[PDB]
Amino acid sequence: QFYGLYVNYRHLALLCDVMTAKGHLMAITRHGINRQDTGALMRCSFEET
DNA sequence: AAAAAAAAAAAAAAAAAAAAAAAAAAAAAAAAAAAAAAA
Repeated sequence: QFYGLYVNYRHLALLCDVMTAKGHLMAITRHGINRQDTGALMRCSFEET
């Protein structure tokens, strides 16, 4: 809202629920995505293959 | 005319900034165990 851009609430609440799903702060880095419980090929496709 | 030493050609060889997590070392209070004084 500083730049006057409007994004719908669902697309923001989905991200806010993705980060707070595990009970702590799951950042969107290589330290939060690669520390999840997903598959090996999914995690190696992003960073630190 | 046959045998040996030095020079030159051919072939193999080795020489940038940011940010987060983990490891480490000095410190520091706490707690359990051992030695000494007194009743």
